[PDB]
Amino acid sequence: STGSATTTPIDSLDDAYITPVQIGTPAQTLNLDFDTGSSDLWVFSSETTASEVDGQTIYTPSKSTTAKLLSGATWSISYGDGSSSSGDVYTDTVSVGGLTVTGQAVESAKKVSSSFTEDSTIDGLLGLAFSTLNTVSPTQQKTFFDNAKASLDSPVFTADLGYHAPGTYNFGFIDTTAYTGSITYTAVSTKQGFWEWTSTGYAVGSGTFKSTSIDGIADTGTTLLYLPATVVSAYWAQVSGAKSSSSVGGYVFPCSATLPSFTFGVGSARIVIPGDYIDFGPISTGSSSCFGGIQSSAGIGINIFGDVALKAAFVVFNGATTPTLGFASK
Repeated sequence: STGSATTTPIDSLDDAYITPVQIGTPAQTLNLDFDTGSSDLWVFSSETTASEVDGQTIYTPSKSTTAKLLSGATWSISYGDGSSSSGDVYTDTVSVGGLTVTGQAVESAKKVSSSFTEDSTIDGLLGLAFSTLNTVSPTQQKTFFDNAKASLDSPVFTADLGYHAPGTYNFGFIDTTAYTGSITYTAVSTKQGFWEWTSTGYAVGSGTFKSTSIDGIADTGTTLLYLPATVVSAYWAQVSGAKSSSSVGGYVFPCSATLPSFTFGVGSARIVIPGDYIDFGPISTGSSSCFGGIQSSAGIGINIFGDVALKAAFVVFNGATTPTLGFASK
């Protein structure tokens, strides 16, 4: 089997991407944030505290003939941005792009933090990291990908995120029309439950490539590119008037600037992030200070190749017995 679904930016900055997902029978379509940095499939639901719902589409298990309570199971998750959610668990039929899993754990939110409530466009998350991070207790549950894997034509999914445009998530096949050149594969460590890999270095603009190992995760659920402070300082030093602002919470730059590109290494291959991908626009409406898309990871504990980096590539998440990541230009 295969699946193919279009993923759409939630706003003009590409802050996140939503993908329609069918849950239950008859189908209830919710728009979920596919997150390669977490492992829970959770939704706004008929159980979510009413004051915490503001425009999201909800899953109502009582209207699904295939829903079953997963008795006794609860979940609770906290993300890197400080957001959180928790609840109980149903199993139900879930389809993405024509690929169906029966018996998928659908984590029904009873509580969500303010950042979720305030984002009316995101109806929940679909985690695609390794199932070792799934938070369901007392019986940990599998991701949609892990449940689909054995049925897929190839045990892979691909992320092809757009810059200010829709893109695609494919399951079970690699669309050889979707990228240019060849795919460079690199090793993955699953020790922390993430798609963790080591970049071979970086360049700023037309500068020389610096060979240096940068361990980090491929995380579709993170907007920006978070890298070591040395690398980030080297990038923003090439932008007149850029500075790190403790008041704003990262590097800002004059909105009048033209940003240089950023290149990262994948083995001997190179992915180039155009400068415009690094512009996240005014820090507040009408400001002439703009927020940078490359930020320090110093306060995180891990480097994160988020959407700024991933949308410059066609990315293969190879879930074979020995997982690997692949990157191609596009």
